[PDB]
Amino acid sequence: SPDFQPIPSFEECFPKSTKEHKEVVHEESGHVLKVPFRRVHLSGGEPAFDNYDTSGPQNVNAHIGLAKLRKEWIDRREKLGTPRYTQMYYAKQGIITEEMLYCATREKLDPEFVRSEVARGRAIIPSNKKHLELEPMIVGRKFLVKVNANIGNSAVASSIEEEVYKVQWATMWGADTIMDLSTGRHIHETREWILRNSAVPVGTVPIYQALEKVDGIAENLNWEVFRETLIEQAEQGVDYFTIHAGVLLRYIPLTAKRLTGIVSRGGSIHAKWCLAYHKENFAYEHWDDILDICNQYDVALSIGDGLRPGSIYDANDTAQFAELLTQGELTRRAWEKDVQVMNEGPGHVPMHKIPENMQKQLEWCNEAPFYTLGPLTTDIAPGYDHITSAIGAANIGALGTALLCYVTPKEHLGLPNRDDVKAGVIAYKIAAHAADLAKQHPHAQAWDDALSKARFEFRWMDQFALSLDPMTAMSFHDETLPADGAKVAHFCSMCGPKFCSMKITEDIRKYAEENGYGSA
Amino acid sequence: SPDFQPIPSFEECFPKSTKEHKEVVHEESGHVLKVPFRRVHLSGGEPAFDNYDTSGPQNVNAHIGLAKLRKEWIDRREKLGTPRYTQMYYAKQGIITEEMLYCATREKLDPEFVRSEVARGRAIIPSNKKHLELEPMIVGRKFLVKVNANIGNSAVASSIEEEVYKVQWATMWGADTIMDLSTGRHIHETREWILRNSAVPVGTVPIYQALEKVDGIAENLNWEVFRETLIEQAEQGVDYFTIHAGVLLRYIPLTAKRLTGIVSRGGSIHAKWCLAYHKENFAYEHWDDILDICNQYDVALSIGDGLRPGSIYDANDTAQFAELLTQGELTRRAWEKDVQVMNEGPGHVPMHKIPENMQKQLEWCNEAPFYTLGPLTTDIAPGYDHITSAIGAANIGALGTALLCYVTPKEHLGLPNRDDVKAGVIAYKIAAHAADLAKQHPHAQAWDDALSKARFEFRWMDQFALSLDPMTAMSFHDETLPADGAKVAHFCSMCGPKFCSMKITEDIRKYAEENGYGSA
Ligand SMILES: Nc1ncnc2c1ncn2[C@@H]1O[C@H](CSCC[C@H](N)C(=O)O)[C@@H](O)[C@H]1O
Ligand SMILES: Nc1ncnc2c1ncn2[C@@H]1O[C@H](CSCC[C@H](N)C(=O)O)[C@@H](O)[C@H]1O
Ligand SMILES: Nc1cncn1[C@@H]1O[C@H](COP(=O)(O)O)[C@@H](O)[C@H]1O
Ligand SMILES: Nc1cncn1[C@@H]1O[C@H](COP(=O)(O)O)[C@@H](O)[C@H]1O
Ligand code: SF4
Ligand code: SF4
Ligand SMILES: [Cl-]
Ligand SMILES: [Cl-]
Ligand SMILES: [Fe+2]
Ligand SMILES: [Fe+2]
Repeated sequence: SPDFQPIPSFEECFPKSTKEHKEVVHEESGHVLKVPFRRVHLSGGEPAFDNYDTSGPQNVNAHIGLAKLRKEWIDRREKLGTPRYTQMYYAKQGIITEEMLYCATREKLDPEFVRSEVARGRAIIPSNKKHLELEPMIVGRKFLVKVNANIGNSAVASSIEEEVYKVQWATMWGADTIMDLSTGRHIHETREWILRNSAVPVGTVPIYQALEKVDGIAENLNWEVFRETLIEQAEQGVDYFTIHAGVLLRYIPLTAKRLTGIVSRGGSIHAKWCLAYHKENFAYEHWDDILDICNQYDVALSIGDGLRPGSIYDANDTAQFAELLTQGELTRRAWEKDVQVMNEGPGHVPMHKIPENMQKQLEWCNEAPFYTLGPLTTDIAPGYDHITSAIGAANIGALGTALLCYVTPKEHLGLPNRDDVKAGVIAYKIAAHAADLAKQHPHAQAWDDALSKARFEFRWMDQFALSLDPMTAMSFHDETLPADGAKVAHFCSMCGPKFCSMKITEDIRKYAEENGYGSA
Repeated sequence: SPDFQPIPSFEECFPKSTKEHKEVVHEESGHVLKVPFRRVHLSGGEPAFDNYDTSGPQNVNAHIGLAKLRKEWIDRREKLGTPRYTQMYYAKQGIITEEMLYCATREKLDPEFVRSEVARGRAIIPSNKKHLELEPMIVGRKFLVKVNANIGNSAVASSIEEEVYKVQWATMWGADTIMDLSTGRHIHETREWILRNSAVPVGTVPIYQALEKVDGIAENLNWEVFRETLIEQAEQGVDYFTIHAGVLLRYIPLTAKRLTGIVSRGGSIHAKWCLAYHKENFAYEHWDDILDICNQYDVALSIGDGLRPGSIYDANDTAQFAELLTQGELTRRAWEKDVQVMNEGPGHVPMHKIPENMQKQLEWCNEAPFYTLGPLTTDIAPGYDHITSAIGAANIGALGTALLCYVTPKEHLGLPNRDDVKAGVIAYKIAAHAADLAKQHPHAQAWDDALSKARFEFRWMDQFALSLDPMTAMSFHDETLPADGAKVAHFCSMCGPKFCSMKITEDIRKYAEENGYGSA
């Protein structure tokens, strides 16, 4: 019974917003789905602006956990009977599931389009049947670009209470998925509390706990230990597993001349084991057995990039792309068993090398969703790697990357705290939305337009309410002009009343009203 | 006699760094030039790492001002006699000036290459002969990407003391130029203190003070008022003027259907005057007279973009590109009189629209240096516009933009303070360097490689010392591991000792020492 403390309220974080749900009926089952969104209430005769909402149910006691909203969906499918439980299996049968309709509604797209994307392997809906608390979401290039927030303890830092806070906090600010990457104490328990209290998909990297199960002795890992860890985590409801099955024995020497070696945590663990025994990666060898596990729960596979580059020097090297080729093989094998797959990508990559990454992944991995860690576009600014990587994430997102794993200001320096989690999520929501705009994703610009209209019209509170982080925008403005009257002033302190360009435009257009721009 | 207060010392900001100078001789004159750089002193047998340095002379009493290092250069050229005083004039005569050699040295490139770039109009060296305190620098696509920091008061906020602090502070963190954009009290005096204490080029937007000279009544502007303002500012040493001479009367109606209208401060002032009189822009009409002024001092012209887009909605519209076409005409006219020119660019531009901006500017403006305000890649995150725009700035920098005007976290909200200035400069140094890497600019990656080598080798203090902001990186690490011993630990709190991937790689390579990767 951890001493859980509440995050700041939705209302504190998003003034003028309300949580809403769109009700739709899943016709085959008759199940009524309540698909979340937020509504930003505006002034001056503007219609309210509806936006995406990952924050999940609010004010729920963490000792009790979230409502098991998917229970009737899972129970009905079990009673009907099925050989496999994955969204890809259902999609290939021509079945539109509750999860697919929920995602279609959430994305403002057709349910058949969702089904098609999942069936062809170009989108995934990470949704383990044991994660009944989940509000379904979809990851794929044809959908909104999504953001993952990484949390979890280490042996050096944090606690159960703080990690649960961090999941609620990450999702408040826009995280679409989270991963519990705990490598310290109480791994199982920490994850249980998180899953029961997470409305978003939860991923893990099972090799971390497997290594803990053998007391940090990598040589004592093997398939059997790993298999038991997979089943344990699947039973709790983990929606996706990062598995570094492309770190093949023969690829390891390709890293010998790298500047920063193997920087992947899981990748380095597999490499250590492979070298210790001179034997092929056991997750690769047992790929089919992993697929059998995934089929029973619907755990999606996030095929790791254990040989990703950890420095600009190492970007796009032979080791990295050898693994990418194998990720594609593993992807196609998974699809033969109807297991949902995404592929993990780099890393530290300078901007001119970003296009090659997307081109090769799209081709070699048959358009499976891509899931990048950034990339960081330069190594020079630890303390600011949310910015160095927002540049790369936005770029690779624009080229088609479906899920952007965040990077916080603590990257390369220490375990992120709750403040760093917020900073990382905001930077990544910026990158993801900038990518949506670059892709001309339907209706993405409506958000920018609503805020910009409020800006031009000096509807200051509306401007703040429409932004990613309303209280930051408001407090920043108020540092110089805190008075209530300034919230309707046609200027701010940047230019002052006589040099505000939008006020000058306002006067210009007023002058032009009577007959136009043609008279003195 | 303002109450000037010192910025934190170079040593506080950059532990393990020293300010150094490379001495070179200007052969025609015999003048000895002392070209600044910094040297980062490293451990473990690494050679010291030399980097660029804009911070200028340190610990100089602002009441006294900086040494007039260029005095002998200017005096000698005056004694020789010349019809025009610009670096472009000298370059076209085949003359390598002190300024050109200084820049060549600072860029590690050949002085003839610098001369060629300036002569052809593809680079500028903003260096008014009255700014004797200036350490010369070059702006151009063939050189390091540069950053401008905007400072200055408004009628609502700040003071002379604070603005001088901000210039010293901006340059400490890497600003390559600054602009004094004051629109409040004491404009002339504020600028005088800044120029006498600035080792970097100082730009202004003369129409702001011209409008102040006529008490904010735009209708009382005219060429004569503007001309007197130009001469006043030139006499003080302003190195470049933003002049919105492309805001033509006939382009103004093209803005009528824009979401955010005319967002340029200077552009809106010119538009108001043009509409008031139904007369062509007086700066356009008197372009030749402006060139005559610039020739006598070497003031470079930064041709404004008064019709830049101020929202994603307005990006790449007819008004914006009409002005760009005119900027090209004005550029070619300026070159006929040997006046140095750069062109100002957008703005708010979504990523997919960035390439068109560069393509049209390179063609229509004959490769003159481009100088962008960002661009911001989305409107959704006021409070974080240093990040929304770092993405655009890095992108457009990669495509060839030579000078990136910073955007601080206070953009759209209020006047930036000293903290915001630092945040903006750091974000922009990231964008500029990421662009240098993307362009494969010679030796740019050496910086990333040195930091990444320190990272892999757990030379923590070296890693911090090599970064853009050493004390931030150090303090962030120390939030979880503050002990001195942690500065040599082969892990940090992110992974802890047993999950650090670089330590695992370290052990892996140690194992492989005896004979290789082929044995169990
Ligand atoms: N407990 C945790 N909380 C938040 N992020 C974590 C985490 N454990 C691992 N991560 C993420 O996983 C990464 C692996 S450790 C270092 C990886 C390396 N910097 C690289 O370039 O890939 C971390 O840097 C962090 O981004
Ligand atoms: N005194 C000052 N200090 C710092 N930046 C200034 C400044 N005066 C003007 N600026 C810069 O010039 C801009 C003009 S005012 C608003 C411009 C608008 N946001 C746009 O998209 O172009 C400011 O936003 C700021 O970026
Ligand atoms: N998204 C991504 C791409 N490459 C790595 N990651 C993420 O990085 C984390 C740690 O992975 P690893 O064990 O490979 O270092 C996990 O969150 C994983 O999804
Ligand atoms: N670099 C740039 C490109 N477009 C505008 N700017 C900068 O924006 C500021 C204000 O310009 P304006 O008067 O056009 O709003 C000046 O610093 C100018 O160089
Ligand atoms: S004063 Fe300047 S920064 Fe403030 S609202 Fe007006 S145009 Fe924007
Ligand atoms: S513990 Fe993880 S984050 Fe820290 S130095 Fe090692 S690899 Fe990097
Ligand atoms: Cl690291
Ligand atoms: Cl604004
Ligand atoms: Fe890294
Ligand atoms: Fe703007």
